[PDB]
Amino acid sequence: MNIFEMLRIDEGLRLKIYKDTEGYYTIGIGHLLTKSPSLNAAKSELDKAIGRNTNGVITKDEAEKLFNQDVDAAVRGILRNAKLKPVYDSLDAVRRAALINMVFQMGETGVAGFAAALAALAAKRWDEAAVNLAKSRWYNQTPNRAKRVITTFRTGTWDAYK
Ligand SMILES: [Cl-]
Ligand SMILES: [Cl-]
Repeated sequence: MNIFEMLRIDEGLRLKIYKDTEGYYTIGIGHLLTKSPSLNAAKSELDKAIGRNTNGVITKDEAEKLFNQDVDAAVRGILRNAKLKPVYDSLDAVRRAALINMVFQMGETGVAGFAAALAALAAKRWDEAAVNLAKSRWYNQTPNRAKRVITTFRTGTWDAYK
């Protein structure tokens, strides 16, 4: 298992514009296009991102390229955030993947906000981090995905994904 496989499972793959759990236009493997409620706006963003006139449909290769870029960016955002970086550096490989998953999903500003869970994670108090993590809108809104990530932090293994 790895970060790409992990996200592909949490996000799925859709080759045609769709609305994510929040009602926003997305495409591919969770690539958010826009928060605007307008499909044209979404399409326009999609075109700009792909580099061609898409008509709201992309290919698999295209979806995968957006994904790599997105994973790369989530990694780079973590490394550049004063709050996330030292946590990530302190973690083992599996757990770093769990962190990248969260950032991919919520953006780094959103994750940097879990002051308490981040401190617990850095101190290696897995169960305390897990309980805190669960007290969040994130967990209440997308509970199955949240539980998968929280378990990964708690255990340090890929069990929730096998
Ligand atoms: Cl883009
Ligand atoms: Cl969910």
